[PDB]
Amino acid sequence: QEDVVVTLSHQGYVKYQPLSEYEAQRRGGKGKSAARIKEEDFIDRLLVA
DNA sequence: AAAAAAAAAAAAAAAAAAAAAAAAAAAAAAAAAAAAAAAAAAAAAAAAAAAAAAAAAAAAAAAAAAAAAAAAAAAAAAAAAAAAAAAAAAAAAAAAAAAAAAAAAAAAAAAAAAAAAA
Repeated sequence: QEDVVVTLSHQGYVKYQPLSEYEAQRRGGKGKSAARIKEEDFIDRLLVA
């Protein structure tokens, strides 16, 4: 269907795409949700919603 | 001269393949539109350049949203067990150039035969 989905591409080999509803609201001041996106000595570049 | 293996007799067991004819689909190989890409012309918006200017960082200082401290409480993520996906390492292989052995054409010359001359 059309459902809001996240996508991100990193340096090297990443085109991972999780669903948007897994992450919940937070108050600005805490952050650090620690998403689970394994990366071996590369750098993230892009996120899209 | 001893050993061993093929082949053939006849009732039994058990298999395999080539084509025709029409109509539909599925691979697989081509011309041919159609658009990127590239070479070589003229052409034209941007940087340069200069003078002239006035809009936002400094500075004084209050005060009001703040980030550390304290506390309680919820429970995301990390590391350890197992269980699947997916890719290099190494080894193997079927056609394929190289070599060697047998079939068909070749004439030189003669044995045997057929035929005829005087």
